[PDB]
Amino acid sequence: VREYSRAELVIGTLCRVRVYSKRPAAEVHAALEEVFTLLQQQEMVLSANRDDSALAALNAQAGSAPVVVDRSLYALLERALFFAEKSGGAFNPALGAVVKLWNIGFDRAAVPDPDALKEALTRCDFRQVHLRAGVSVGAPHTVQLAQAGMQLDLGAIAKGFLADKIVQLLTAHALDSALVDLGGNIFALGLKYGAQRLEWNVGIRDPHGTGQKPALVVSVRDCSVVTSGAYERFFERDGVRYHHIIDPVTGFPAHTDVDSVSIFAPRSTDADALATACFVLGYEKSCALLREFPGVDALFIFPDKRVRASAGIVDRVRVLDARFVLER
Ligand SMILES: Nc1ncnc2c1ncn2[C@@H]1O[C@H](COP(=O)(O)O)[C@@H](O)[C@H]1O
Ligand SMILES: [Mg+2]
Ligand SMILES: [Mg+2]
Repeated sequence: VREYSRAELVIGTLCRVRVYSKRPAAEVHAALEEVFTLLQQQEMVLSANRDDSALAALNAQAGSAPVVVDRSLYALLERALFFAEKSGGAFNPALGAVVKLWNIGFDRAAVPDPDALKEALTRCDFRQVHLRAGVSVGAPHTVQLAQAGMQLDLGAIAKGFLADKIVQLLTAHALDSALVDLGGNIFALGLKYGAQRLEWNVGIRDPHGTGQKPALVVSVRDCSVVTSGAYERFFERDGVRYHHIIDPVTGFPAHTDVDSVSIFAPRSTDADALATACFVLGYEKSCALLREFPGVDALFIFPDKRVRASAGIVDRVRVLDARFVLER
């Protein structure tokens, strides 16, 4: 058994993959080469903040004719629209008109204009994203953005999608033990080694920490762990903090009763979308939504440092920072 890792700056963040394998090292190296090539290629497909991505091209055709996309992107959009509908739009993959207004706020610390923001909100109806795919052999997959000026932003689901694609790639290379970490979006594949095989111990950060040390760790196998939070990306102006997760009803950063939500799911795509929806919805409505998805678990960290975890994971949680308390 040998342990490997590799990390690079790609898709706007640090992406790291750790593998344990008994295969020849040259086979592991080849798999990791392909992981990082995939991440480069997919940055060019999915990115909402590059002018030259496939998504940018799709957005440039809003209000016009349907656009041919590859089956991968079509599938991701289908899943995004599914979580949009299930979450009552709390997760909304067509929020680009609003996100881009706040985004420039980040760069130069300024809050969007009232009427400008109001206008942007009229161009975020995800029910106007029409996906069509014929049923005959080799029929193309198309996307049409019906509403003029609407803009897709898949920031709340793309890391999950890519983590799932990487797991599929690792498995294709006959690997079965890995920790995939895309800017904190984790997939724990199989079991690690201590030969003693053990669950991966996935850390969850103090929402207000310097990010160094985890506050809690959860032991998992074959599971994604994806966290959304109110302090991973924000700017401040005149004593007010404006974070990156938007409430689509208000067009402002969500005012919510949790500091972070972590979703545990067999598919990272699903964990990523649900984490964002749940953050926007807040605790009680999240619990209601999650009743719909029995195969997922959740861990909520509240502003008062209480932690609540669903029945499927609560016994797997260990508190490392004693300021936090796990309710049982
Ligand atoms: N309510 C929302 N639904 C979907 N995407 C959002 C929403 N608010 C912001 N976004 C975009 O998705 C990112 C949040 O994803 P996450 O960190 O996974 O919660 C933001 O940085 C925006 O790019
Ligand atoms: Mg998300
Ligand atoms: Mg995310």
